Amino acid sequence: SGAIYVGNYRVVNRHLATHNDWANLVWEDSSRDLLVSSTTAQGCDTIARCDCQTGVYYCSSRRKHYPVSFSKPSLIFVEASEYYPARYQSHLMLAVGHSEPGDCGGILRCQHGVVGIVSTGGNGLVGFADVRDLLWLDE
Ligand SMILES: C#C[C@H](NCCc1cocn1)c1nn(C)c2ccccc12
Ligand SMILES: [Zn+2]
Repeated sequence: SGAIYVGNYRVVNRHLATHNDWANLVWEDSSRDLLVSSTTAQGCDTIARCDCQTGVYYCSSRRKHYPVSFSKPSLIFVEASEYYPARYQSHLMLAVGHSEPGDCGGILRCQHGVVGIVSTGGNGLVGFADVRDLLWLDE
């Protein structure tokens, strides 16, 4: 579980969005596993605006923050889960690291701010949904 809170926006994994998020929907992309909903209070997370490939992610299944190298956002074939069939997930970055379903929403951060959230995993890899291209989160 987990979310990014920036301005009057809440960024969550689409497969973990609640009743309240869908009713106050701003934007959603199934292929990215992202959903943004409006909020009444202002958030304090800063979104990174960079092309960093090193950062630190939070892994709740280990209660630990791990430093990782990650690939640039791409279109990657992801195996079927209970939430989506087997498909090409877009704007996805991979790192060698531990992750379990319940780790989705864990933040990946660089020196410039929030890079993305845990969205996929398996075979000793963790996948993060990039949010650095969503420039409208800043305004
Ligand atoms: C099921 C599930 C989770 N993905 C749901 C979202 C999704 C499905 O396809 C593309 N995205 C998952 N996230 N992590 C970090 C895992 C690690 C190991 C095994 C599964 C997972
Ligand atoms: Zn950065």
